[PDB]
Amino acid sequence: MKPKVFITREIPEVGIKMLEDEFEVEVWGDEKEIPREILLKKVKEVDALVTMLSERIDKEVFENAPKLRIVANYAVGYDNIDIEEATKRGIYVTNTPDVLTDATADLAFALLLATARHVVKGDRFVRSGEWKKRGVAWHPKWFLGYDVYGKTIGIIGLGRIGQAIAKRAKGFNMRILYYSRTRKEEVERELNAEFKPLEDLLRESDFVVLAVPLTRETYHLINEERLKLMKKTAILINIARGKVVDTNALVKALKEGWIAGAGLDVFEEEPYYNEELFKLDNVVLTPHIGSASFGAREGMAELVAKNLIAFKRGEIPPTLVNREVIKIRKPGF
Amino acid sequence: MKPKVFITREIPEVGIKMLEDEFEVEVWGDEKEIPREILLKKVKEVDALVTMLSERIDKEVFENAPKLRIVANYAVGYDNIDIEEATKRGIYVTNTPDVLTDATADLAFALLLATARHVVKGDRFVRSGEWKKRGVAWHPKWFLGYDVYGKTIGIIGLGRIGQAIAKRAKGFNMRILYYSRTRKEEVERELNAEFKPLEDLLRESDFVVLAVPLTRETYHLINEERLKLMKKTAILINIARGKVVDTNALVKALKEGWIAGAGLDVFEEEPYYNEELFKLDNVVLTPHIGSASFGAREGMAELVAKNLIAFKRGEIPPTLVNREVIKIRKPGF
Ligand SMILES: NC(=O)c1ccc[n+]([C@@H]2O[C@H](COP(=O)([O-])OP(=O)(O)OC[C@H]3O[C@@H](n4cnc5c(N)ncnc54)[C@H](OP(=O)(O)O)[C@@H]3O)[C@@H](O)[C@H]2O)c1
Ligand SMILES: NC(=O)c1ccc[n+]([C@@H]2O[C@H](COP(=O)([O-])OP(=O)(O)OC[C@H]3O[C@@H](n4cnc5c(N)ncnc54)[C@H](OP(=O)(O)O)[C@@H]3O)[C@@H](O)[C@H]2O)c1
Repeated sequence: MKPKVFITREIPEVGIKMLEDEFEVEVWGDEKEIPREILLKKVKEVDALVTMLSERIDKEVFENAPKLRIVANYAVGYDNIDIEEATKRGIYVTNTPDVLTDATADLAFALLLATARHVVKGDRFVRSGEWKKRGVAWHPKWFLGYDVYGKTIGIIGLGRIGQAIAKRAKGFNMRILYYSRTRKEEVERELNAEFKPLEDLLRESDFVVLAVPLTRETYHLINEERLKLMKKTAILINIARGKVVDTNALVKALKEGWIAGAGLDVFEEEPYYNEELFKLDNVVLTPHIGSASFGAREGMAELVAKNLIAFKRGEIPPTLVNREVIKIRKPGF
Repeated sequence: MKPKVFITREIPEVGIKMLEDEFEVEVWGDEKEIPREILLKKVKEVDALVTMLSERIDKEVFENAPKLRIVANYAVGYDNIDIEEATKRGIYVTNTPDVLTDATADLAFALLLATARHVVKGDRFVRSGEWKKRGVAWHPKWFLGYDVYGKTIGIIGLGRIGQAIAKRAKGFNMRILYYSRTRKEEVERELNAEFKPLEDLLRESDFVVLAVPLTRETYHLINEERLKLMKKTAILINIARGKVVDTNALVKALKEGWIAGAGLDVFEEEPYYNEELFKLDNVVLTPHIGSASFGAREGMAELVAKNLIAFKRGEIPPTLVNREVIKIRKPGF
């Protein structure tokens, strides 16, 4: 365990342990993210880093770290890392794909059903005591929500997570429309998902679920204009990234009935608070917990430990994001 | 439009109209259940009646009802009608089956997922501004919920709804197990469901969903004994009837920790208030909104009328609950 590695947050012990035997591990104890200052300090002698999607690994971080040769992102997304810069510096950047697919997929559908049926609102009605108080028990017109079975779901970004969401959608016998960068005949037939241009999908879909990474090409992909294309009774689910949606536009689309409601797990700024958004009833919110499942986090901690260790052994990491960096340097310390 | 029909509550316009040209309709207009007396008074010269769950239609009601010949229940469950006496008095009783099947199955899953993933508690942490306030964006051990995909779902009651819940589960690649009055080969194969002893189903399921009618046999089917039998990590979902569960035992099983959580749509008293339960964070509650979907309450409405409009024409109601009554008297007024 000669190599040094800093882990920016308390991850599953199963992972730390695995590293304890090949690396000299240091871990950030405090619950709240590591201060930007304190971070540029720790990375001084480290050879590898295990970062959260919260840390901004930009050039500054790279500069204040001469021995850093691999950064293991404890997440599947990496928009919080300066990939290109890292590749030029011969630095390997890994993420944790697959191991968290079902966790995220399950939550999307949780937000879809909950948002379409008023679970979160009804619960407040029952819990608070207002249900008892009002005296009425069961009314023919209360809490009317949207059907989900047999309806049309539109998946934007048919990758690992998106495909998972389509499988669950098959249980509900929904019609599956999807918009992604390419058409994968093999996937389409298997899940029976029909490709359609984003404008058609947002026009025909009863549920629109975002499963794309955050890129310059997906930034605010869902804007005011796009929201208008949507049915007044459609719902928008976002377990992707906050910035993929123009929050101001959404609040408007909601407050003005352009769409029925929205279920959000990700926000443009985290933690997040928005009085006008949070005031709505046809909105379901969750603190970025897409992957908050016992299995997912466990498998994430293991995958992270796998990459670094493979690296130590001069092996091409299992889940390397920037493969081009392979030619700019060799894996090792 | 000679026949007279009293409708206990305001239900979808589509129904009131279909009958409008076949019956002399009167619609109780208060959101709260009709008081005992007022109901007794109103049911004097009524030839038909449209009731809601909450309406306790016993012999006392049949007495003040000299012209009552049919009772259409705006619901699929009829544990609120003294069927025996109904038959004895030659009164036909119909319900609204199937039309609300998917609406209820959907919610069953809304609950299963929302309970398994702290959706209700997440929305609170986030919505109240408590998330921003705490200043921590994302932590590897926050809101860890239970995986669902690939897990075992045990369905108590494999009827129209319980089967709809199985299909839904196929979408999450769940291992389907069910306990029910009778094994149905045709259905088992189709859904790939395995019949199992109630005792086994409760020891092997990660999720237990109740979908049985309320009967002398099902009263408190789930009690302290059975609760204890469930996995310490299992979740109980009840969209059947409140009385099928021993509320007090569940509270304990939750606090004590015999099981992980419960999503309840129905209770022993409705409206319901229980300080002890309502203070648990591993319990998701909804005001008995199982069939509250536009299409459902809509279809249910057309069926009620459909049954009444066919009876008037001297025909056996499409969804007659008591077939035994066809003999005790023919169809008609
Ligand atoms: N809420 C949570 O806790 C949580 C958990 C996990 C992930 N996430 C977020 O959601 C994402 C899920 O991605 P994944 O794990 O499924 O990775 P993935 O398999 O790479 O999926 C990404 C999909 O988006 C497509 N895509 C990319 N840019 C696009 C564009 N401009 N227009 C249309 N489609 C585009 C990709 O197409 P190609 O095949 O051409 O690349 C691919 O189909 C993560 O990257 C992260 O941002 C959130
Ligand atoms: N929460 C809501 O808003 C909502 C909405 C609709 C319905 N519900 C509830 O759901 C119930 C069932 O609806 P459904 O359409 O599924 O009716 P169903 O199909 O007639 O009944 C479902 C199954 O329950 C089984 N069963 C009955 N007693 C049993 C017992 N003691 N042990 C094991 N299995 C038993 C029946 O067996 P058999 O095949 O032998 O009959 C049937 O297979 C309704 O009565 C109502 O209480 C709730």
